[PDB]
Amino acid sequence: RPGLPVEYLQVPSASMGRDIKVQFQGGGPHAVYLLDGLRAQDDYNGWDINTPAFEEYYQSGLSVIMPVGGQSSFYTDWYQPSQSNGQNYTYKWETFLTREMPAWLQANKGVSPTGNAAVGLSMSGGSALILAAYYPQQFPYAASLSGFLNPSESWWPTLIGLAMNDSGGYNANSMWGPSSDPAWKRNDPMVQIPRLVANNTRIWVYCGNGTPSDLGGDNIPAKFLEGLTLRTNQTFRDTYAADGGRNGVFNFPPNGTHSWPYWNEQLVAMKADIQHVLNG
Amino acid sequence: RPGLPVEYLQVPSASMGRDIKVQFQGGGPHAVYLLDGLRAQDDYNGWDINTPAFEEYYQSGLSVIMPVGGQSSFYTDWYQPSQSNGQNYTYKWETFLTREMPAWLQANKGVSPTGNAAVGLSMSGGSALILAAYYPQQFPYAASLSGFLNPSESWWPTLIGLAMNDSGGYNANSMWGPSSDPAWKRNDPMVQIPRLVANNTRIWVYCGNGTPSDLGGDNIPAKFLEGLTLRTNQTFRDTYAADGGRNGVFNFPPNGTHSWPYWNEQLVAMKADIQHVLNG
Repeated sequence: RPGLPVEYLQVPSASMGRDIKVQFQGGGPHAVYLLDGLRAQDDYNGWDINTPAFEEYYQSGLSVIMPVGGQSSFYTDWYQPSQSNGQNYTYKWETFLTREMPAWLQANKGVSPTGNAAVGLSMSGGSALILAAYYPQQFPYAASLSGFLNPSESWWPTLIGLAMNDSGGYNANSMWGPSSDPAWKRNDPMVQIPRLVANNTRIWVYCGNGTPSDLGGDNIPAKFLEGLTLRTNQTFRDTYAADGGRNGVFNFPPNGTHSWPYWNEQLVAMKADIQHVLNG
Repeated sequence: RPGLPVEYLQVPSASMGRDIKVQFQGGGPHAVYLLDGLRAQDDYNGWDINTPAFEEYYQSGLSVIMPVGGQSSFYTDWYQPSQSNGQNYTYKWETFLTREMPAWLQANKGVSPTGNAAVGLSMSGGSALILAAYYPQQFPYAASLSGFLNPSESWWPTLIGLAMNDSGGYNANSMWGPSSDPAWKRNDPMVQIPRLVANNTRIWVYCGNGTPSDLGGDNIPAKFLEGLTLRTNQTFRDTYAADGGRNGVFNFPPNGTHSWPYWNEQLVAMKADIQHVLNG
């Protein structure tokens, strides 16, 4: 027998008409779903490319799930195929993560469809909170690392639209419609704080301040993006408490850029908390 | 060999208490002032590092002036030394470009202090327009290539502040004061459109759309920044027309990223325009 039981799986998606690749390390009935960033590749999830996540969670009593693909998808269900880059199907990542994938993992890998953690970064930080907001039994724990937490507000729909076009030529209009469309507020974590409060979801929200430490990530884009989204994260913390939120961890250290070393540092930092919440 | 060899000059700046390096190619009494970007280095101007600007303007009948230095300076006069990065003097780049350098080049080279062109890109695109707005006799011609043309509006002071801190740890408030200080609107090209109209300045405004061509610059930050400032540039064009502006060239082709190959293409494109306005 091998060492770490890392697997590479093909999970059929009826909604997207294709098999979705999923990296997996079985290690318990509850799992940590590690969502990727905006530039998600079709071969491997960014957590396995850039961090020791599997090694760090090996023997933790938790399974680790790293879905592969979904560049610029926001792990959401889109209204239509991305208009412009020739995408030939409609992304239905929320349907995949909440219905198709958990059903398949339950049947084939013994993973419970309920009582899991959604952990996202950058693009998927907001996705993790939205998944927990609407599917609280599946995700009683959600972590957002350097997420964009008020996507429907001010300049955010415009900036997100630019970033999606930059990463693969995807079109935000095909995803959630123009910014006036209800889908923008439906998928906005700040707007959905009342749901996170009502469900008493355990949330772990992190955002650095743009100053690199010994961990690295010292480049202008990483510094810029972290400083740009920190304000929104602080407003989210404030709004969460004002709205009766009482189950959140907010880490806003005096360091950190929008890069993998810091996201990995937080994944390690939250392990005991996830073990406590999901496994008792 | 009109204006050869290209020369590296040391021009004293009384206002900054130091000598400013200037790359210079002679060739005529009127000159093109080629301003650098946000990451201006202290050894050579970005136009020389990245483009064949001098060779392209050789024998054009125009001298070419490339000031060296001024990282994150916006080619403006700052209120005080940048607070945070140890700067030990106050940038006074508007005084240098409008008084000190032209006096030196007139006395020693015969370059006229009047009737020149200010050409800037990125950070200095707005600087070029502001220099022409306030010093029309010196600059009857100004070009802004992918400039940030409404710096005092909305999220711009915040974004410029982040970018300046990312490029050398410079402080936007040391430059133009708190965002309520008059210096922000004073140095905002959109706000100063009435002066550009009153002076009948010849303006050349370019901005790409974020889509790379075979010219290159195919990276996410270059794509993002270009698509972000395009919106402001389009608003600038509309406001200029609405305010009676009738002496501008607006180039918004369906390609281009925030990178040197496109700025060079525009510099070559505008040569005949500058020659006609300044020499004929």
